[PDB]
Amino acid sequence: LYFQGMELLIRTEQLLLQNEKNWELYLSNREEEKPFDFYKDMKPFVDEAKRCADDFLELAIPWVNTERPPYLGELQLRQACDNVQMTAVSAFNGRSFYKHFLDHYQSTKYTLTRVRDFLKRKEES
Repeated sequence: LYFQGMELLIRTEQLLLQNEKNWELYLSNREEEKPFDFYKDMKPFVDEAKRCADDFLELAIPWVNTERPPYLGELQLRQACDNVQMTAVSAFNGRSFYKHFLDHYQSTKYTLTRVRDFLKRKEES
């Protein structure tokens, strides 16, 4: 369970980082829209985001249903992951609606930071 929890923490950090990448790409395009190629630019970016989300869920779902961390369940985690995929696609369009993007970015950040912080506490105890 030590290794399971450590691996989950690492995958949580990786997914948080992806979420940040989405937001920074979006903001950059919002400042100055860059052209992109579906195969050279978008697909690889979206694929890496999907890898991050799937890797996280592989461990996070069994964890959430066995450890029953406070105020957190499966749907919340799946939605946090859905957001990362949506924002990865929308990030290539700087005209994506700002509040919707922000709300998706922040929701994921909130949920995953809660997971990270919980696991770091469990680690350091």
